[PDB]
Amino acid sequence: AFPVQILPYLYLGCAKDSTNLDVLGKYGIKYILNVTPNLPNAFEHGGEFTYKQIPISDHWSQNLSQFFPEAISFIDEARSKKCGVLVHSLAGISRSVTVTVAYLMQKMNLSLNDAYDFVKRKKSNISPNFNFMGQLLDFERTLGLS
Repeated sequence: AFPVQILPYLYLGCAKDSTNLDVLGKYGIKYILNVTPNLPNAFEHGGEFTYKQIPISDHWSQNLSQFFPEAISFIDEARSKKCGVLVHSLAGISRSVTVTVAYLMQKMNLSLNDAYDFVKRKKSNISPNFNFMGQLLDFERTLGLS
């Protein structure tokens, strides 16, 4: 139905959220972070939207943390001008959740544990793939939060 608001201007969702012009418009979302290699940037052209695509599949072979700096900077670009950004994947449970947790760790200076708890409480169905959680553990070390 509706993407979850994780922080002001920061929304977490699935592919159906990404292709719902009514809901995007309702919540002031004009930035879309498409964390898939294969879903279209549906509304990128000729309109008011700004897209970034992180071409990672929801799969144990994938290195999503290499893209954290690019993803996090794109989210902050939106949020800093009070424009909604939707971080989405196909299901809204793994890739998008991973990027959202990474964002919270860096931007709010949260441990992985505190960031994960925060998101899990707002969206009980989150199911980030085991390799992405391993990569979040590594990213926590690079931030100096462990």
